[PDB]
Amino acid sequence: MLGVCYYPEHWPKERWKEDARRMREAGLSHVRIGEFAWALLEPEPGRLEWGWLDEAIATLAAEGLKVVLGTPTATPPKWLVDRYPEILPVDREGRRRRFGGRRHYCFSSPVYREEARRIVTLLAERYGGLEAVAGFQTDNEYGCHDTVRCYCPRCQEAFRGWLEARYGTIEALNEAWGTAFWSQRYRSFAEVELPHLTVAEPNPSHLLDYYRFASDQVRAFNRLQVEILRAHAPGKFVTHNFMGFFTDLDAFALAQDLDFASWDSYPLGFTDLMPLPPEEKLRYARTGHPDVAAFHHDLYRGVGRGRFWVMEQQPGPVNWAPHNPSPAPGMVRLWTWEALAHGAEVVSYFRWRQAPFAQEQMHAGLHRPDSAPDQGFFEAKRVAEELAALALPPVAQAPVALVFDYEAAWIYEVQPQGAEWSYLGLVYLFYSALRRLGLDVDVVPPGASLRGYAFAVVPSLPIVREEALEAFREAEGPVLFGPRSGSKTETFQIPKELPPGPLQALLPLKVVRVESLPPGLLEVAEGALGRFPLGLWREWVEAPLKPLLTFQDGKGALYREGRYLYLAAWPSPELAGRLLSALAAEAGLKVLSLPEGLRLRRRGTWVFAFNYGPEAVEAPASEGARFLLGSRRVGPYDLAVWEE
Amino acid sequence: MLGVCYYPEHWPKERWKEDARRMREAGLSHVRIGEFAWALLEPEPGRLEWGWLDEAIATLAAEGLKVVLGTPTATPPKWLVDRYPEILPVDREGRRRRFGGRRHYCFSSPVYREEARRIVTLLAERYGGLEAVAGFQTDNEYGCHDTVRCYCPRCQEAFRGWLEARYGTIEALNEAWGTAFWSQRYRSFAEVELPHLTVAEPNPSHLLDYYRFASDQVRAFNRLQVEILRAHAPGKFVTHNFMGFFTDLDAFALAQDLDFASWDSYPLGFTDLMPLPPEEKLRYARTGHPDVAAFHHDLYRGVGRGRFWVMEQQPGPVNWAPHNPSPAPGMVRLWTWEALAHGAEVVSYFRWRQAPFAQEQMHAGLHRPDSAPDQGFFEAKRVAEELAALALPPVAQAPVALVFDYEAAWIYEVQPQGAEWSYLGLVYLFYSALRRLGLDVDVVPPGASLRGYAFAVVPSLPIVREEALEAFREAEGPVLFGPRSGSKTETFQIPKELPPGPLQALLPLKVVRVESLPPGLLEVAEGALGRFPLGLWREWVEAPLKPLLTFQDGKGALYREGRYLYLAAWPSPELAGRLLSALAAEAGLKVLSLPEGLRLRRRGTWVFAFNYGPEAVEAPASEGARFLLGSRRVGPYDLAVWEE
Amino acid sequence: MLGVCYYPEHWPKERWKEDARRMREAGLSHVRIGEFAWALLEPEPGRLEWGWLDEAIATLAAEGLKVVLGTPTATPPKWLVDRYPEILPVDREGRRRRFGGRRHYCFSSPVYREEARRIVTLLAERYGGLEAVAGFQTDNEYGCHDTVRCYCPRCQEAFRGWLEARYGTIEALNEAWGTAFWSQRYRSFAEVELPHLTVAEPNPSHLLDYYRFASDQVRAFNRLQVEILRAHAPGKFVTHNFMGFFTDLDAFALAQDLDFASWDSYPLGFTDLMPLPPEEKLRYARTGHPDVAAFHHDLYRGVGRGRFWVMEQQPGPVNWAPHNPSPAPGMVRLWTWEALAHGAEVVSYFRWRQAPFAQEQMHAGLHRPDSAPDQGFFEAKRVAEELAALALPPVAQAPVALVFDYEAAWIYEVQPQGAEWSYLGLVYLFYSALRRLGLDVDVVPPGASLRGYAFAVVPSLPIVREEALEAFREAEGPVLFGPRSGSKTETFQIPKELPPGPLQALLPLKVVRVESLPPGLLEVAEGALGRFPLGLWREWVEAPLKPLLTFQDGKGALYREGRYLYLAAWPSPELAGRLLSALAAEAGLKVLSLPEGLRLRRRGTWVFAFNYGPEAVEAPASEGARFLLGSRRVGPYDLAVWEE
Ligand SMILES: OC[C@H]1O[C@H](O)[C@H](O)[C@@H](O)[C@H]1O
Ligand SMILES: OC[C@H]1O[C@H](O)[C@H](O)[C@@H](O)[C@H]1O
Ligand SMILES: OC[C@H]1O[C@H](O)[C@H](O)[C@@H](O)[C@H]1O
Ligand SMILES: [Cl-]
Ligand SMILES: [Cl-]
Ligand SMILES: [Cl-]
Ligand SMILES: [Zn+2]
Ligand SMILES: [Zn+2]
Ligand SMILES: [Zn+2]
Repeated sequence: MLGVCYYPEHWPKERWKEDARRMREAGLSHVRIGEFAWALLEPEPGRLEWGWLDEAIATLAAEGLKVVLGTPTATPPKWLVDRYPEILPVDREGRRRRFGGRRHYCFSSPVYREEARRIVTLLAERYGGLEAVAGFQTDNEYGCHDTVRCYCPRCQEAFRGWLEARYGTIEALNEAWGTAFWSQRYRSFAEVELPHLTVAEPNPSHLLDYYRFASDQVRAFNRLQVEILRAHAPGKFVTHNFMGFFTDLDAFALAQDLDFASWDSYPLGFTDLMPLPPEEKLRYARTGHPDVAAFHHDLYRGVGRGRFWVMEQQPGPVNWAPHNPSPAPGMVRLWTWEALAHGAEVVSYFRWRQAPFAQEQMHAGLHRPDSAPDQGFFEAKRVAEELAALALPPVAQAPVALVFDYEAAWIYEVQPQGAEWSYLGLVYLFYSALRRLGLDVDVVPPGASLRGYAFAVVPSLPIVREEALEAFREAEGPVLFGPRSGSKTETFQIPKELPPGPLQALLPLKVVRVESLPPGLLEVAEGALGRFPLGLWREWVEAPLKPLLTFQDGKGALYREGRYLYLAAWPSPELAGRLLSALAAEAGLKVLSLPEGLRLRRRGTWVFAFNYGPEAVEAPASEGARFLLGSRRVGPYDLAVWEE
Repeated sequence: MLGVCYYPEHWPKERWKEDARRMREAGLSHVRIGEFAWALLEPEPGRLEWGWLDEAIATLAAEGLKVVLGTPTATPPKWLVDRYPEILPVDREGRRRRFGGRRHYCFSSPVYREEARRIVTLLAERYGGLEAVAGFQTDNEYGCHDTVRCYCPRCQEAFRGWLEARYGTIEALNEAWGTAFWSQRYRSFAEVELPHLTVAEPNPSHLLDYYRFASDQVRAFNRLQVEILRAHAPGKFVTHNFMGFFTDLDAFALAQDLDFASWDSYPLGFTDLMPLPPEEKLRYARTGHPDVAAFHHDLYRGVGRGRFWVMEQQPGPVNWAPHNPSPAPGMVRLWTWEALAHGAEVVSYFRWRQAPFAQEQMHAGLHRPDSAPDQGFFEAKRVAEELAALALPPVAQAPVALVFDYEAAWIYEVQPQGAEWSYLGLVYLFYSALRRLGLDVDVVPPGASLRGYAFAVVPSLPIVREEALEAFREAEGPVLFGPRSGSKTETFQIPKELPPGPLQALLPLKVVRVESLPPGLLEVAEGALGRFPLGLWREWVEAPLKPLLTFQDGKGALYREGRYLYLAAWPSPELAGRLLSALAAEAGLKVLSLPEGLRLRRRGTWVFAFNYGPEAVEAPASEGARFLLGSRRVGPYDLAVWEE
Repeated sequence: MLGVCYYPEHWPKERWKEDARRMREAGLSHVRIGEFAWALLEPEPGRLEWGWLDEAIATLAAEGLKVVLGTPTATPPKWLVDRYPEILPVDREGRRRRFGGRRHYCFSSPVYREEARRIVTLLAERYGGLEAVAGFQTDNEYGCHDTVRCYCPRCQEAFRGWLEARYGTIEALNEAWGTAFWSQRYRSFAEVELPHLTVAEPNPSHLLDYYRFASDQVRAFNRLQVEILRAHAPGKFVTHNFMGFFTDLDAFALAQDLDFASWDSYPLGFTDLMPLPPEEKLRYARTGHPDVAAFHHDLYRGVGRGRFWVMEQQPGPVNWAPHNPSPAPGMVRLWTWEALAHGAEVVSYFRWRQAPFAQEQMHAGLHRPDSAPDQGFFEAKRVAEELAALALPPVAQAPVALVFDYEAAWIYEVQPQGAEWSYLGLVYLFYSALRRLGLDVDVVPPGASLRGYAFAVVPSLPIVREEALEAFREAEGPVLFGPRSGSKTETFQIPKELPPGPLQALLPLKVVRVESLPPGLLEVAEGALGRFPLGLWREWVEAPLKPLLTFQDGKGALYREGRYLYLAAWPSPELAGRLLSALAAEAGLKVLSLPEGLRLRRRGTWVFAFNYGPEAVEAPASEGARFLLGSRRVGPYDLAVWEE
């Protein structure tokens, strides 16, 4: 199913009927509206004007379109901000932000909590029972513009309450943080402040708990809205639109209070911001890196416990990246089918028509400002026509699972120890390695069952809790643990047994020292798998095990015991590919050496081939395969679907 | 005529007579003093000490030197600052600046407005009628050190008043800014704040009006002083010293209240700061890029409605650039003759003698700190001797006009959409293209008559007002419009007809999409003019017109209809040169393919050839040409003047 | 003698006896403790708990270990900070810092002065007479984390008092600073503020006095503690641990109140932060640049009037650099013997055991967190065993002296005039030049006698006082003055006679102009010494002297008159090496062209050869030389000691 993000409040009411009609002709079935309409729903404090919203919903409903309503807490009215100044967030620098853009509010502000409660309850009671309404989107991209973590007075006092609940006694906190160090000892929770603007570096345990707290604050803010929607809008789904490459917010945790996860895909923008090699940045400027959208579809399908939507899909050039190219001809269609192949229930485009005013006037839509259809429109219409004839098989369990963890991201954010150490970069590297082997991937959280997977990859899991350990023990196939795994306790301390901590119950090895190396410093690690120049991060492993790969000084780089493997160094794409290929073979999985721009994704017995260009490539379809869409020869920015 | 900037207050009174005498022997006729002497004119609040200033003026007058007095509002006394703390400006970060340097005052401060009024009136009444005084310079470089835009309380309230005058009703402002977007809607002007420190990006219309307002504040501050000088100092000219590569202040607008424009040329400093290719940064380290001074002489001659002075001319190394080389031997003379060739009425050097103390102790002067003459002195004296024998012909209208616009600069500053998009860079690129063809240029504002020009170039004019449109319609020769021209309405919105907006009355084409591309991403645009790899910025043009240049995907890069041309992509120096050359030929203009370091400028029937080095070059003088200065073979850092 | 930094308060009391015992078995004789224990010594305001400290000292004393006690003023308890908020420092940006790390206090705070006085007096009275205590370390690394210079209210008022003492009358200050410039004139000391956040650049004289003041504040704070230790702890030495590449604090001045200087060596961390050529950054990642530790041993031996300790020695990877490699096998031993060869009385390692919690949990120690001995332990034990059999000859005067000056650093920090101008970089360049010639170096301050030196090098001495001049006049061998020497008066003004100012009494030459050039801009300076492409900085010298090296334009680059030489340009390593080699030969000193990774240092008749790798090299030992340690063939990361 296809949808679109619409803003009735940006156009003359006369255009509404025409818009709704063309949305239906285009083949769209869902429409999202209202997330930025607070100032229009309540221009004056207490004076509610539902007139236009009732009409807009009515207009869309008349064309048989399902409405997705978003609560408007992302952008509170200027009068509300002026009334309660405490609502405005304070950056890490200590400066109070201002009205003028969006997301100018703090998750700790108790006043904003009540203001949100009020408007959401009103909205929920009024439209909660409508048949035209299919569900809601809470707020809009929690955390965008670095807003998950706030540094105002409200946060400091809220942080103390959080800490007391977690530790009970200030004594437990002192021990956990190791406050004897640098005379940081606290006499009471009242003495603890936010971990910012400290002389020298702040305490890692202190900073991590702050990150945990910040994320929890967002979930609490969201939970409030979900409770209201469940009480006054029964039967209507509730979701939230997560972002690409964003870890400040624990999406796994927050999604527990949702019916399914949704996310906003802008491949070109993410790619322009990614530090890719020179050649790739140019090659994928108009397509996005081949795995940029796919990684997130897999992640969010996992975050949504198997269900997710692409609430916002790029339909043309955006406005916020340093460089904003136009998607190449056919990419909007490719991204759409890709999302669907990865299991997206709905792919909704942002937005229906390009706005001629304000901040995002340069952000394209399915239509230009003069209402003429833009390139994205024709591509979406095409997908609608193709989809009508192609009911999709169900999404099956992928052969490989990738264990992703938000907490891990916070830990490495707090203590990189190596300037080039990157959690997302490490995760992405393993992901692309699997993808280049033609393998489908399921992203899951620590503790989730690995039952049924041929093998699993854990880019890095610094903290290994009992639940996670159990899931690993019950694993039916091999599990590869990345560097720094099990290197921290829950309180951000080095395990008494040293890394890999709890994992030592599975692997008889100890990391006695780690190194972060300057770029360019490489040393070959070699063995039966091959020869691999490696750098950036290296660990000294003490173990009775014969390493599978050894550096020139004789130190091991990769170890294995039973079904468990441990990588003691930052992997290169080459090593990741060969190691993963070897595991796939051992598991009886067939693999393909896909060319640089080709990607595959299965759905049932069907196989989708997406060509990110710039030249045509042949789809590795079995002989006699029956093509449902496209042909064996896949042109650039094009695709193919067949029965394998 | 030649002059110099002098600081009597920096030297023992005994040196004054000797200085005045040597200024006359050197051949100087004008001397500027007093812009930084407030603390010396009023060391105690209310206690005026004109003793030294009366004597200094007397001393200079005795040698027959014309005095140019500058009002001292650029640097208010520490006691005045301590009295009225509101005077101190606040940076974009929200921090209050302090005394210690200069320009530490806000243009909005109503108190400073009165303090300025007072000191200027006193100064004007006392010296306004003196025969020794030829005129005044108001303040000193408005905006230096990013001081045009202030973010204190005074600015916020002053901005509201400005907005109400411009829009009348808050309704008109909401519509203009499109405040429905992100619930930015305002109930009254009282709710509008300064467009800074907002979460996410501020509204472009909001930010643009703030820039318009900031510039207007400076003009108002200046207008006050001009009114006083016109009332108490009749017959005495009034000017201001503008800066190189500075657009925060609308020089065209402010200069309307002046008799002529003046500017401060420091080629070496501007060049070290310019992002030039590696080879050029080294080649022109001691000379300045060949067009750095020339572009500004042309710009300011236009800003001054045909009249301008170089109030400050670099005579040796400066102190403020990351790298401060010495001008190569002969460059001070070259820069001086160049300024004169471009029509400068007076070329005044900063400064007479290098100060041995304070911030600019490393800034050279015509004399070293021990009073011995420095290299600049001999070069200036030489120009004086040469000039005495060479009365100059009048400045004629250039064959080509370049339409420059400060408002355009603000728009692109507010919305670059592409990280490498640069208004000054685009302007400079077209300028150097014309200059390398040996063509003289006149810089004019939008709306100014293009009557008499062979053809005109408009690097980019986002907003096209009726007056500008009219000037284009009445154009006698071709007009080339650069990318993004006519892409915005006065309220920073996309024209209903889409770009190029009003220009569509002249060119039947529409820009339906634009792209900003990462550096290195190039695609050949080809046609009869040649083959040109282009990047950075590209536009999709919908039109019945057959493009003159076409990209590999078939999209047009350059269009023409009648006398109007439109460039839909960022030009390379190669394209700019060939396109401009083709236009010159069509207009019957003769062109020359000047070598990299050679530049020409005419004055009457005379032609000046300036060689920026590093090696000698031949001046392309017609046969039998009569040389007034130099020879056909122009050594590096040297020049030639002949009758063509 | 060898020692270690220990933190009893970080481990269970049960481990104390075992630790003390193993410290003795390892061969250690000194142990430092207590610098970060304030919060443990006084958890409650007024409640002193010396229990654990008495026991720890007792435990260490029982093994026959000498205790080095550090006063705990570096990290004041959170309750003390909460009580007196004024204690917290304010950064240059104007932001108040917070508790959470360390060094969160201001040197100006009069309240903290008394709090320090109290705790230090208590500590001194209680342990001052113990036989187990050998001495004290005041605070801990004054200035770490840019804390020497503070910008709070206390500093502003303290700065005024300082200024009045130095100048007497505001008139003398106005003249010294040249406040006539930009109307900076002051009516009284009360009007002078801190030189920060000024519009445009602050006055150099103003900023320099602030730097002088800031350093003096630290010495005063330290002097207080020294007075207390001399009164209540007679016979016990007093020292302080200075840092590498840190000039904010005048170590020469402060060390006058100490018995000897101490410093903290972390070669890997300093090197990763040094801007070395690509090849060297990789080659020395695990060893540190060959001269990084040595330069500081020489500097601090000089700062300590001939006596110094390495209070903290890197024993493994650290946690604070962008990249933290492990020292290569044998480097801890090499660094230890190197320090001893340079005269270090004691080499104390930081730290005994790696902490499993807090900020430096990734900072290695002699033991891992599980108490197992780490690589550094075995290397230190080896040095202990080797040292026992090798009593060392006394340190003799080096053949060459290098004149280092902290004030010079402040001047160039205030006025680089060239972006790449670097005082430490210039000093280091001359130092490495001498070191590559196999020459030993003594670092001394201006004014110190140069009697006995073959020749001396003065990288740069902007201000030349009478004492310094006298020392130069009495020099027995040649003295080489680097660029910008004698270019400033004590009040940061250009000497009336122009640079090199007072040095013109020794050299008949004047610097009439200087240039700072962009990187890549090079010009050959040539003469009998060779041909040298030079750049970055160049001076125009007016003199009757025939330059020894001349640029292509005929301007001199190097001059000499009698025993005095003057370099008018930034030297390349090649020029520094040849110039220094020529001077050594003339002085009858023998020199060696040591390979890139080899370094030598003598002690008595012994010669130490340190090989920084990566490959083996031959020690240039005279024939028949008797080796005390190692062999003629020195493996990488290894060393040799022999009788020459
Ligand atoms: O591409 C820009 C988009 O970024 C987010 O997805 C946001 O939710 C949208 O409202 C829009 O601003
Ligand atoms: O080159 C430095 C100069 O910069 C501006 O031109 C200013 O007006 C002068 O006073 C001087 O500071
Ligand atoms: O290597 C890190 C070290 O830095 C300084 O030397 C400090 O005095 C030590 O306490 C430790 O923090
Ligand atoms: Cl829309
Ligand atoms: Cl002067
Ligand atoms: Cl320890
Ligand atoms: Zn807040
Ligand atoms: Zn202001
Ligand atoms: Zn302070």
